[PDB]
Amino acid sequence: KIRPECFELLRVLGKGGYGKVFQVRKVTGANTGKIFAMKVLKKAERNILEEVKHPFIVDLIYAFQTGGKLYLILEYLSGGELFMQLEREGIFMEDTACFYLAEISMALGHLHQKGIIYRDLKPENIMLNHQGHVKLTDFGLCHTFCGTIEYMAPEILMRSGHNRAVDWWSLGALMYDMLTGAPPFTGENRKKTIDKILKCKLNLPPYLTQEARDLLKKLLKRNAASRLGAGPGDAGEVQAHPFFRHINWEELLARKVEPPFKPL
Ligand SMILES: [Mn+2]
Repeated sequence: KIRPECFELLRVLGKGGYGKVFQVRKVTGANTGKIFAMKVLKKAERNILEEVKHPFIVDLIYAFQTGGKLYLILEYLSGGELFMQLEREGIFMEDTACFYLAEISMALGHLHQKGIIYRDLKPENIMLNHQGHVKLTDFGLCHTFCGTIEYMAPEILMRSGHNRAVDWWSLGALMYDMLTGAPPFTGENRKKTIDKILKCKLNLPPYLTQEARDLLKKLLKRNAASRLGAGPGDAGEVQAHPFFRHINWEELLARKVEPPFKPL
């Protein structure tokens, strides 16, 4: 019943992996006129999206294959890349960063509960819904060195086996990027960047609060097993940190906390 011609294309939202993502309008059904995003993959990701149900992870609405293509219909996230906020702000105040990192952490917990690893928390991959809340959305295939590797754990870069700990590293890299204006370890070229990540000689800016510095130091560690969040408490361990002292969690999850930016 549901099929590719139930939607008209409005614009291209992005290429990536081996697919296109369109903003579309549904023209049939009760949801006639309702707006969505549609990822078209030219014949995994669908399984992850089917399994998840979290306020901070994107909703899969319809999925189907017809012809060669595989079609995933996802909620439209008019809020945009979190990346665009950071780009305009230059550097987030810790209040701002804390909000986003707090929501991302609950999403990360949910995924790890399902045995899912996100690998790469680059801010271009974090989307915002219309209210300005966090949505993890891209669980596609793209392949490790194809894009930027600056938010990835060293044990991912030198393929030596890894688990959910890589995600807490990436949270720290992102946090560093939010607070300083660039990711922790940047080379002049590719090879020099990689080496800098492996050596993991962390440079804490003197201006960050003690809480902000201590969380960064516990997240960005070469030894995966000893990262905050690498332990059995996973996201709870991280959410416990005094950097997240003002975070009413039950309300954050309920999306009753107001985001630092309303894309509007
Ligand atoms: Mn690739």
